Amino acid sequence: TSQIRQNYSTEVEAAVNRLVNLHLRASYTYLSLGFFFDRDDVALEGVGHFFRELAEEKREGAERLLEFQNDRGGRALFQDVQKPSQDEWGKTQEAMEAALAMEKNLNQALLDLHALGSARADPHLCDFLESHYLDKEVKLIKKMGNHLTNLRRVASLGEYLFERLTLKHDGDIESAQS
Amino acid sequence: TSQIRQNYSTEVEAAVNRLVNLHLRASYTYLSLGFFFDRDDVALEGVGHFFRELAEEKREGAERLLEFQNDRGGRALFQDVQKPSQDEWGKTQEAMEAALAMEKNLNQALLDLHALGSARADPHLCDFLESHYLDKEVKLIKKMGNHLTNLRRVASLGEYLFERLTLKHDGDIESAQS
Amino acid sequence: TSQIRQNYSTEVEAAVNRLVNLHLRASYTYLSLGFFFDRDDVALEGVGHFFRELAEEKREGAERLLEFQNDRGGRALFQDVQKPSQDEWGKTQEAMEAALAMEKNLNQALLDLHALGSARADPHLCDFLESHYLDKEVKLIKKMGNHLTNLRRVASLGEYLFERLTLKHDGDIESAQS
Amino acid sequence: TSQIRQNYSTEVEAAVNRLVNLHLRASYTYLSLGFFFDRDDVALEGVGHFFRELAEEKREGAERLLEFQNDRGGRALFQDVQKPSQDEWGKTQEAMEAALAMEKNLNQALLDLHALGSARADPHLCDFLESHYLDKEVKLIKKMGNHLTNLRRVASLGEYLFERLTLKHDGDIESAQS
Ligand SMILES: [Fe+3]
Ligand SMILES: [Fe+3]
Ligand SMILES: [Fe+3]
Repeated sequence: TSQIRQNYSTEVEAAVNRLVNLHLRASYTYLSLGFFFDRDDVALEGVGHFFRELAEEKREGAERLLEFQNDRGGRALFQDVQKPSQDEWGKTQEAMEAALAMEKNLNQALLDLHALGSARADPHLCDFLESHYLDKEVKLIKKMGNHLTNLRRVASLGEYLFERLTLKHDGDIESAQS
Repeated sequence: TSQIRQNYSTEVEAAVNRLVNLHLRASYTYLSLGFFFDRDDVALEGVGHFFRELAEEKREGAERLLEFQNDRGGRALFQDVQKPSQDEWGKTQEAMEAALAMEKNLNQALLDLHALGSARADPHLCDFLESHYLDKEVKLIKKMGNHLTNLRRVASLGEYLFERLTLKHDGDIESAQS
Repeated sequence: TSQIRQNYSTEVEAAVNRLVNLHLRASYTYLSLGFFFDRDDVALEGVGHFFRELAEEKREGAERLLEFQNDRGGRALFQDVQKPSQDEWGKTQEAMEAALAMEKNLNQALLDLHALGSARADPHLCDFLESHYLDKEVKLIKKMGNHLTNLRRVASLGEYLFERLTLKHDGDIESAQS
Repeated sequence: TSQIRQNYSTEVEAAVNRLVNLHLRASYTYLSLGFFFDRDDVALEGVGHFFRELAEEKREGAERLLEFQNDRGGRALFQDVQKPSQDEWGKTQEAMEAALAMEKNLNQALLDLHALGSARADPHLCDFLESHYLDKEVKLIKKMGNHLTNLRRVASLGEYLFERLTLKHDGDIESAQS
């Protein structure tokens, strides 16, 4: 009924609303992780900052899907952001596997959205995804896999050394380009 | 027969030629609108400048489709640019609805071209469209819908106030980034 | 059991966890509002940006309470961020009253936390609140009351004029000091 | 009997004098620690510099309490700064636990002073503490807890690696902002 709504199926409009809730829940989990590794009894502040500046990006990916919902004339329907899966994540390895299994699951939702959009012949949606989400997500998953193998390589002196030499070293340059 | 022609169906080559004529006719209509709101008896110079810098962009979108026709090895076939629909557009609201119904119709042609190109498996054409036309067009339609609802909100002191506070305010920053 | 936990009652640690969920839910509501006033059929982009840069600040107030939970040695317990109350907010006036009734309710929670903290003789908590939350909140409520009376004064040409002359005028200077 | 003495109970004036002696004794202990880790047979110069620039801050906290004693019209009564508890501190871990148990004990004295000051309705004293001592102390204790868990994580190659990668890395930036 919107005046600007054109070639925007309701199945896509609803599949997008379930994708913003996924991004928000994924930003909530990363927020929980980033505030778990700054606890006094873990103190892996490099990992904490990594997950923190990851929640920033996930939430930004959520509001970029909402402004796309408005540009196409859809109606944003919010749902309850379900709480993270765990409150204790454990060693950084068992946490980065719970953060990679959440990306590979969030990336699967993006691929299903792109499959749905190509099924209803929505070129603008497929372009928007291809441009803003898919490549970022495969690069993030690649980075997490690198972190995971480096963590299995130093497997807890090795975990401290990893947080100091890899994660902190990149957190320093984030604060430089920021 | 062109030496560089590769994977460029004649159905796409002809559908593109009908799309440059559409862009040219749409730039002609915007040219008529931009010189209607600078008439002495309308004097909505903000609306005039808006439609003027819109005709610039539509024409640029036409010559970007022609240089794509050359890159792919097609032959540009020009047709008579049919004159605009009206010579009197009336109040700015009834003109911005005749300018939005022309975008949503020009955007439909782009989507049909992208559907045809995906039917003949022309990835370069779909990428070219997705990159240069589709997103620009949905953003322009969104902007026009915003203008339309703001015009219905002030519905003629309100029309003058709108031209002064929205359109002129953005024309000033166009002349800044220009 | 934490090594750094000192003079940090569990009643405060739990009352803080219910305050971060309040801040997150309040940032979720403001996110819903900021993406409701950029809808094509409302197009009060000034109000949209106001609520958007308000959700930023509410969420920042949430992660500043979480890092305080870590500094004092508490354990952050996340809960389901309940979805906003409405999906349609209506005119900007009826939305700014639902955004002020949410501040005066979020400010009441801060005052109850400060009363609890003073009951258990926690000076650091009362100082943290007094410094970072209370004054910001009374200033924000004052600003919202100003907006509300200015909206009742122009009571829909007046609503457009308000969004153009008050909210947009301050959004321009936000983007300047930002 | 002082002309400027107003709302400054003698119980607070005496409790402050016992707090400057505590700060001085704590700066004496940190001075002993900072000159123990530069011994030729320990040579953890990063830890040495950490405790050294910690004694600076503790002593500064002592003379900031003395100038507050003068501003309120009290009389500074000095006592014998009792010598540090140990002359051999051992491994850096067993020293950072003797330096954290001294902070959590110095922070307890500040909280007792703030409880006494609130008992005699001395708002200026509670504000002075809340502003200058309490938050600094909880942040320092948090930092020490981080150091302690990182030291237990690398638990003596790990101790050298810690001193090199954490403590020296921050000593370099101290000498930059200094
Ligand atoms: Fe593409
Ligand atoms: Fe107080
Ligand atoms: Fe205070």
